[PDB]
Amino acid sequence: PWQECMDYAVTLARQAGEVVCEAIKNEMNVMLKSSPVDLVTATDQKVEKMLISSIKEKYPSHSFIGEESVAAGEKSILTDNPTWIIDPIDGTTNFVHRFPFVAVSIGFAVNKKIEFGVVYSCVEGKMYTARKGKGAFCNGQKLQVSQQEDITKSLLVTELGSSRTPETVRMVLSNMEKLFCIPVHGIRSVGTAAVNMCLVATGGADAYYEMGIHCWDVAGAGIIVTEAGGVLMDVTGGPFDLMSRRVIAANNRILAERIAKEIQVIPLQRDDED
Amino acid sequence: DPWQECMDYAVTLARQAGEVVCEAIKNEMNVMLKSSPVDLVTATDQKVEKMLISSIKEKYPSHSFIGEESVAAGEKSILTDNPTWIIDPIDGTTNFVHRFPFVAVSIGFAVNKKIEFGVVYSCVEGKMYTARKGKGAFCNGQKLQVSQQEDITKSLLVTELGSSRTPETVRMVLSNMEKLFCIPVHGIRSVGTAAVNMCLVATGGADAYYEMGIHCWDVAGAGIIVTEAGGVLMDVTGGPFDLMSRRVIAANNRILAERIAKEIQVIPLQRDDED
Ligand SMILES: [Mn+2]
Ligand SMILES: [Mn+2]
Ligand SMILES: [Mn+2]
Ligand SMILES: [Mn+2]
Ligand SMILES: [Mn+2]
Ligand SMILES: [Mn+2]
Repeated sequence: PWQECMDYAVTLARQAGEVVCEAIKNEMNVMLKSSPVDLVTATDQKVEKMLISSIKEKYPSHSFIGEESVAAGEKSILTDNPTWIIDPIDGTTNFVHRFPFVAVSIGFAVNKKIEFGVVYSCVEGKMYTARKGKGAFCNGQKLQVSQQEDITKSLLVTELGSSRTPETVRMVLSNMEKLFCIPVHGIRSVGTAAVNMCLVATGGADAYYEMGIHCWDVAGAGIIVTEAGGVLMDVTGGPFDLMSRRVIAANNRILAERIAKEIQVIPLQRDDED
Repeated sequence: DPWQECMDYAVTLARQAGEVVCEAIKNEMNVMLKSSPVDLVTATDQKVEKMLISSIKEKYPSHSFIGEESVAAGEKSILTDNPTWIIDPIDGTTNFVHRFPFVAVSIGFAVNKKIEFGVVYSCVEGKMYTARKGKGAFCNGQKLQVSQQEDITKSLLVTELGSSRTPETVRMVLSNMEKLFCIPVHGIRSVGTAAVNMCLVATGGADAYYEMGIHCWDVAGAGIIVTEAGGVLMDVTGGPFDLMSRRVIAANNRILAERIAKEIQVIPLQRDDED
């Protein structure tokens, strides 16, 4: 199948993780992108170029969407062509702080649909993988989402986002308040969308939601959630859309829809538009 | 030290408790309620505490105890000058119930109302955090050191949302988070346990922790781990840390700690030494 590509992606993710693990122990030269909290290092850029060059060598006809390449001006247009969607370091803020949740994420799409995903949580050495119809795994353990259908007994994960616009922050915190006071059992944040979603795939959390993420944040981990038996959808309640900047990844449609009901949507530029 | 024997024993008990927790987290559970539908307890919380207290009692029968589930059973949380074991059998019960992979056993040891050593065992991770006053802080044998960051706008904070769901209180918690977030700081994280949050500050992986609503047993173990890693403990008023006050800032340094105190509005709470 696409098994050969996927096996290759796993090896590449592991080599990239090694690079990240070595770098996290050394001095940080922190650079800014769009804001004082939108960070990047040479390691983000070096890993992405290593991944893309390696994939290009083995699969010259394939396409790429990568976070830092987009920063370099490349487009985030998803065609039917086999496409590697890469976040070279998901959790750069974690990375520069040595907060031990840092992931390399690779999603592989054919006909605009994800066929496999790989998320390597580098510091804890957890390799999360899933291939469509083949199940989801972490380090040899098959994953299953939780069974919880009662929102008042749920544990959620989310992130506060990269915006510091007071209006936007107020909405993010207001959405959190509404969910919190349903009540739910709690809300957690480990600082990486990919790893948050993998935690839902393991059943250790019941659902994740976030507005403001990008296709590369969720392309790897989405299929890991669904192959664990979970569901993806938009915070609008509509179908999940890789390019829409919005995601609920949950154990089931009952929690997912209950969460969507509470979330006030924020306007966001799609990844596939100017 | 004469307390060194106590500490060695504490490390032994913590690992033992940790093994019990790690086994139970894979199994089905009876989840019970304490003060509210979101304030949870399991048979494991209670069993681990009973085991820890009885073990310590047999070996040091003149010592005092402050334990979370014992207080729930009616025992007094008053700290005297007597050697006192301050115990959270499972810090992270909601995590435990969900198999969210951050769960800690915490033991703090006070003499003359001052913590002499702390032990925090992060069960799922297999990370034993320890510190004896004057002797430094360690994680699995490796010496810990807090971060150097003095610029709040380049800091990473940890905190928790708390057990209250009272709208007014939640609004204050979130308002405090908003003020810090918009300074700005680089980010805020929550792994679901005060003890582990503080141990992350000890390692330098986070720059500071703050919370109002914790109890002495949440922070008794990890507090000295932070300070022996080079950090500071402080009240949210910027004043001296008060173990029984329900409030804490645990930071890499006083510059960040005072900056955080500046933004925080205090939430009214019953002290651990009040009825
Ligand atoms: Mn980035
Ligand atoms: Mn990234
Ligand atoms: Mn990312
Ligand atoms: Mn409790
Ligand atoms: Mn507890
Ligand atoms: Mn606790």
